[PDB]
Amino acid sequence: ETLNGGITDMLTELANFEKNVSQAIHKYNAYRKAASVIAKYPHKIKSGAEAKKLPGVGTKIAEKIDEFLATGKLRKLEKIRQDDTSSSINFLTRVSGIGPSAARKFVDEGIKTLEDLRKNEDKLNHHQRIGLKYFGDFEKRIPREEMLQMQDIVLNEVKKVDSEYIATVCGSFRRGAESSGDMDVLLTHPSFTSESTKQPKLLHQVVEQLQKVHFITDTLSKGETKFMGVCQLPSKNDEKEYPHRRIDIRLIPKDQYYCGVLYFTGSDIFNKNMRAHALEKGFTINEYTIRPLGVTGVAGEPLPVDSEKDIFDYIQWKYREPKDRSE
DNA sequence: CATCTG
DNA sequence: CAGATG
Ligand code: NA
Ligand code: NA
Ligand SMILES: [Zn+2]
Ligand SMILES: [Zn+2]
Repeated sequence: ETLNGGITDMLTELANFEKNVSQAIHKYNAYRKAASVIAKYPHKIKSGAEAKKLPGVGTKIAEKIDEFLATGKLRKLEKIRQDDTSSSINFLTRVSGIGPSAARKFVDEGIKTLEDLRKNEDKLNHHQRIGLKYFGDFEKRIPREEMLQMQDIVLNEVKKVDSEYIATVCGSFRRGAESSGDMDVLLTHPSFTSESTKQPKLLHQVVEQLQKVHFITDTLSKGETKFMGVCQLPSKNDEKEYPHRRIDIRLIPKDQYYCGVLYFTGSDIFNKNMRAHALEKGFTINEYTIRPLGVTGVAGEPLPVDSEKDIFDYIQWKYREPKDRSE
């Protein structure tokens, strides 16, 4: 946690490069365990020979750790840090719609910058284009003050669209955070569940309003359940317009919300812990449900949930306000 | 994972 | 349909 940091950090460096730059999924994958293993490893790694001892770690890496130990830097890492071609990728990747795959391409096409983009605005895809258009805003964090404004508006129309809707903004925003990356809203309806066949409108329904009323400006992907879009708080008294922030609406079966709602809220770590103990009280929980573990090694069967309160209760645990849901 | 692209 | 992205 600070005892074999830089080493973990460079391994990570190496890992990401290989993956995104070249296609070293394996090497990449390697970098990763390695960085994962030294991560837990309780001692002061005073050598590669000592590293290697480790599992996942072998011959190549130790070369590296040693150099980093011996001297304060990695030549190959240093040599990587400069290469424009590497840098372009990691940079283009910065776009909403630009994965390393597309990154790699454009670069080999000369497109290496933001301007390049605009120029060759044709070679971008839709998503790809919006990400460009909102390149900056998209990189802008969302301060709670804005979040509640938004949250408010969302909730009022989901209400109008139909009174039976159960929307819920999760995330850290829910975890009580001061700034959130995007608005990730949970959606269900009574009339939507596990077995209940389809009902796309359940989603498209709302997607309109929000648009209808200018809340949503652009769609990034719109389907029956998931909607990946862009929204905007109506710039008040003209002199200040907000940014375009990312939003995501997902329609879920009423029969498996609070499991999801719970789930999505985080933090990962809270999850893990609740998930381990869950395992203790004789259960398992997942992104959709909670069920009874048969001794046979394992077993199914969905437990019914009317609230986060149902779930907690189950594994017999202190209901934790979402504020105190960090770790 | 669900969506879009080609 | 694989393959990409998020
Ligand atoms: Na990207
Ligand atoms: Na393949
Ligand atoms: Zn030690
Ligand atoms: Zn999100």
